[PDB]
Amino acid sequence: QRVTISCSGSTSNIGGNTVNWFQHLPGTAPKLLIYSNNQRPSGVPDRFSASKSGTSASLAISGLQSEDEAHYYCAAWDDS
Amino acid sequence: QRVTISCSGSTSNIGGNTVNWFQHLPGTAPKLLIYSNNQRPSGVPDRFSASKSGTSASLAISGLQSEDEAHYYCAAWDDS
Amino acid sequence: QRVTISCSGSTSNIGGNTVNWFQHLPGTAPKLLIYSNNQRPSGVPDRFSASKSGTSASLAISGLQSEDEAHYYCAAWDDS
Amino acid sequence: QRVTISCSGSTSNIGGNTVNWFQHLPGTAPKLLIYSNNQRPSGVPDRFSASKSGTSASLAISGLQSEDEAHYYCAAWDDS
Amino acid sequence: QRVTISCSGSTSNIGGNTVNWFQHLPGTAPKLLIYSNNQRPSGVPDRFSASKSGTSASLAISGLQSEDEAHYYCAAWDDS
Amino acid sequence: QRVTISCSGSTSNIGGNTVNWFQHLPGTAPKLLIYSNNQRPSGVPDRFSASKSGTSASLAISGLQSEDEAHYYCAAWDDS
Repeated sequence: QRVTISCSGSTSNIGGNTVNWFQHLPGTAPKLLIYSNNQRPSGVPDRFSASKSGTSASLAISGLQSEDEAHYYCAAWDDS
Repeated sequence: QRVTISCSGSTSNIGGNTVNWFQHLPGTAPKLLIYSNNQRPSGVPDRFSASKSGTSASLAISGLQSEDEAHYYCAAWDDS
Repeated sequence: QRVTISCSGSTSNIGGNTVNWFQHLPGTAPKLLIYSNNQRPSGVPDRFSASKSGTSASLAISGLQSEDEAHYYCAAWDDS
Repeated sequence: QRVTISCSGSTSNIGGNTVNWFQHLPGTAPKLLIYSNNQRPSGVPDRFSASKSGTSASLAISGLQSEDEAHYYCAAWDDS
Repeated sequence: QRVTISCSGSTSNIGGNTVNWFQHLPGTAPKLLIYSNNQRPSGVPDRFSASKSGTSASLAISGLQSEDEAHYYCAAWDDS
Repeated sequence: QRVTISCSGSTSNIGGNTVNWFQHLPGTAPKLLIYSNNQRPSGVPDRFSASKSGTSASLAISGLQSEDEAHYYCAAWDDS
């Protein structure tokens, strides 16, 4: 036999960039405030898996590739 | 036989960059404040796995590739 | 037989850089404050694994490749 | 006799000034280039004169009184 | 006799000024280029004169009194 | 007789000044270049004179009184 199995992954290519951010900002006054008292997630897989709990109270400004990846690739189970 | 198995991974290439960040900012006054009292995640896989708990109370500014990767690739189980 | 198994990994290439950060900032006044009292994650894999608990109360500014990688590649189990 | 001859000249008075030039210029990138291979003037006066040859390949920004004066005042010739 | 001859000249008075030039210019990118290969003037006066050859390949921005004056005043010739 | 001859000259008065030039310039990159291979002027007065040859390949920024004066005042010739 000639069984062929080929999974894949997270191949990335950005290129160029020069994002320069935020420049030339005369006088501002950022006075943010964050205060949380909840958001308790959970997850209870039994047979299969790759649950992904996630909590945040951030400001969430993303420039390039701010992912929170979590991979689980090409699993198997026979129990012969 | 000629069985061929080929998984993949996290191949990355950025290129160029020169992100320069944030420049030329006349007088500002950042006075942020963070105070949390919760967000307790969990996860209970039994047979399979690669759960990924994650908690944050940050400000979350990302310039390039701020990932939080977690990989689990090409698992197997026979129990012969 | 000619069985061929080829996993992959985290191949990275940035290139160029010259990120210059944040320059030419006239008088500011950063007065941030962080105070947490919770966020206790957990994880209980039994058969498979590579759970990844993670907690943070940071400010989370990323310039280039601020990942928190955790790999588990090409596992096997026969129990013959 | 009461012959009266009165020539004049280049009397100048500017006053005040405070020209301040060019200020508050965030990041620029001047990349000028000058390359000349000609412009050969000439002049051949015989009896009278005060020819004025002039050549330039400059950028020619003038703030106040950027003249290139050349005077020849109250000439005479009798050959008695 | 009471012969009276009175020539004149280049009397100038500017006053006030405060020209301030060009200010508050966020990021630009001047990339000018000059390249000449000709413009050869000439002039051949014989009896009278005050020819004025002039060549330029500049940018020619003038703020105040960017003249290129050349004077020849009250000439005479008798050949008695 | 009461012959009266009165020439003039280059009387100048600026006053005040405080030109301040060019200030508060965040990061620039001047990369000018000058390269000339010509502009040979000339002048051949015979009887009268005060020719004024002039050559330049400069950038020619003038703040106040950048003249290139050349005077020849109240000449005479009798040959009695």
